[PDB]
Amino acid sequence: HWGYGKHNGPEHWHKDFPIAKGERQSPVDIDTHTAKYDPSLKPLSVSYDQATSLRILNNGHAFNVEFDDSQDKAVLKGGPLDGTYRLIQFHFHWGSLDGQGSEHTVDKKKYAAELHLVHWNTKYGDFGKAVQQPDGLAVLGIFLKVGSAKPGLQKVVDVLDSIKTKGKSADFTNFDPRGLLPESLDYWTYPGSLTTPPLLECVTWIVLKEPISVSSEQVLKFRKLNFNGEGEPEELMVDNWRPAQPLKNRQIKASFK
Ligand SMILES: CN(C)c1nnc(CS(N)(=O)=O)s1
Ligand SMILES: [Zn+2]
Repeated sequence: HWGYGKHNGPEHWHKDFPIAKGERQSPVDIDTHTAKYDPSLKPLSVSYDQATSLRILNNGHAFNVEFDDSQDKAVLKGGPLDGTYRLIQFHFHWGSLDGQGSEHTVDKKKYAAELHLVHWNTKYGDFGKAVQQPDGLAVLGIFLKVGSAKPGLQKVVDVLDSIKTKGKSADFTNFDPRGLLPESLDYWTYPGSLTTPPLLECVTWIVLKEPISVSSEQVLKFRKLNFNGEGEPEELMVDNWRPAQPLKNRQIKASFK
């Protein structure tokens, strides 16, 4: 099935998922000189105080930290969003070397990694119904650069040993996603898609301008994860990022002047 290797990677996805060549695909290059400040944007409200993490799963592509979304506990609202969007999970994309790993790029600049916090529109009742709607999802994207350690990430880093291979999960309750955010909520926004198959075009993308810094040893531990399942030959989980896709006359708006 789909992956990130020569034979099952981004160049192959369109065959099972035709939308791969659609009109609102993600990620994209953010050309800072073409993006326009949008005064009609409301302030962004990230409300992760009551967040109820459940567990962490190696899904054979990345790792997912999952949340209880049966109530309005951790929500994204404001900005380009109408209504309330519930946090369902987060995951990362990263590279084999520090000069690559992010999905979105900024004036062609690739970061070492990128964090995605995934939310669904509560008017649709559940995630599965939301992914049938043009405004069903919102994903908050955050760039990672190598420098000082990120304290709020270490609990995640700590547990990676326990989920080395595809299909492994560990209890991951009481994790606070507020520790993964940069200081500024300045962002670019555009309408886009999931960056993995099924590549559904139901996402409002909100990409933060300010990267977080993570340590060399923190990213190294990401790169020790496996794509393969237990007892299979070792394929290091690295370079699990889709490259930038055609903007196609979409408008990237900036929240900042
Ligand atoms: C079912 N969910 C929560 C997801 N499906 N594909 C995902 C990857 S991405 N890059 O957030 O679109 S996240
Ligand atoms: Zn993602």
